[PDB]
Amino acid sequence: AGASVKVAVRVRPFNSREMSRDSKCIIQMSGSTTTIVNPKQPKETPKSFSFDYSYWSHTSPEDINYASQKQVYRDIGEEMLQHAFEGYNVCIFAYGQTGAGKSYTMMGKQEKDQQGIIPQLCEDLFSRINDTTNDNMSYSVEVSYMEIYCERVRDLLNPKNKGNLRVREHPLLGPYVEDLSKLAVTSYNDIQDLMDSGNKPRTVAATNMNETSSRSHAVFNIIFTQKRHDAETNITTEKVSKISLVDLAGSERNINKSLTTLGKVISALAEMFIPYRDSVLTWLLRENLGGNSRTAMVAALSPADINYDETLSTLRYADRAKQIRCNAIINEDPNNKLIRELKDEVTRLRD
Ligand SMILES: Nc1ncnc2c1ncn2[C@@H]1O[C@H](COP(=O)(O)OP(=O)(O)O)[C@@H](O)[C@H]1O
Ligand SMILES: [Mg+2]
Repeated sequence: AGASVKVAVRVRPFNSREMSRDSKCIIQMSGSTTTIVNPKQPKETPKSFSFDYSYWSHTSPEDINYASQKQVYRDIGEEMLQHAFEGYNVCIFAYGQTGAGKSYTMMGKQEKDQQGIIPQLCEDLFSRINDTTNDNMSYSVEVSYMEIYCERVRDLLNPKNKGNLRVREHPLLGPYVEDLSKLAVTSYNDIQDLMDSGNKPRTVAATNMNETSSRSHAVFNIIFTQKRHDAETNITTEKVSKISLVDLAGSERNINKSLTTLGKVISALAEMFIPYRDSVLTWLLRENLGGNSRTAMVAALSPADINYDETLSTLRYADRAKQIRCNAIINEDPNNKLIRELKDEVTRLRD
């Protein structure tokens, strides 16, 4: 019995498509509880689901029960960031139907407080670092941003590179992306400009009217290194935590082989031969799924009757995701133990 995957769901206002079809609301929330009415058989018992958070954002932020970008960051964003500081690897991944709110949640709009989890976590990470007053604490921050489209990886921080970059198994340390930019960053503004250009490099699709393809997964990785200098011994100990921030492809379903595999993975872990390597995504995230990571899912939900089956499917995946156990441990520099002895050895040797 370790820790389980945190699972939040979030329902947005009607979008243009839903208003055009005079869509009604079939989603209701109450504390941590989400209820969905079948608008096709309005005579069926509604189905209810209980999560770590049921966020009601169906209205406007002028309203009091509207779950804001700040609230959702502060509930799971901060929690995972604090765990990164404790020396744990963390993952949040946005799951749901095209249009349901995944990229609003993870990225936001950046116009006014519309900033999503990723930009907030980068403001908070850098904000905490520069508030440090222990001089024996110094810090390193390395970012990777990639797209998986149709099982082929691209580098969003290095667009000129057209590499279909190869997903390799390290024979000892597990999977990595060969020759993927790892860029040292020392300012929030600096990391802003990179996930800015990163986003602009995403595969665009005439099908989404030349908006970002709904079939592309966006993985934003920070390698966070904490350096503690000891004067007495002049050893520096390092904490290394990897933060994985994920904006999945559209859940509705060769080139979806990534997303269908995620399902089968989530489902295997829930009832507990795991097909981590049947797809690039489940492979690269083998560890964040049932391994050495603290992981949260934020499922986006359409409020609209027209999306009932997709929106029901998201809820049943969310609810299965709630039964996954993570075996996360603290990044432990063996040198802390070393420092404990050799310092004590010197002081008792001054009786
Ligand atoms: N909680 C929310 N508050 C306001 N607008 C939202 C919310 N969630 C989604 N939207 C809007 O819904 C639309 C869908 O974009 P998005 O949901 O990010 O796509 P996807 O779900 O495919 O990632 C956008 O216009 C976005 O601004
Ligand atoms: Mg999106």
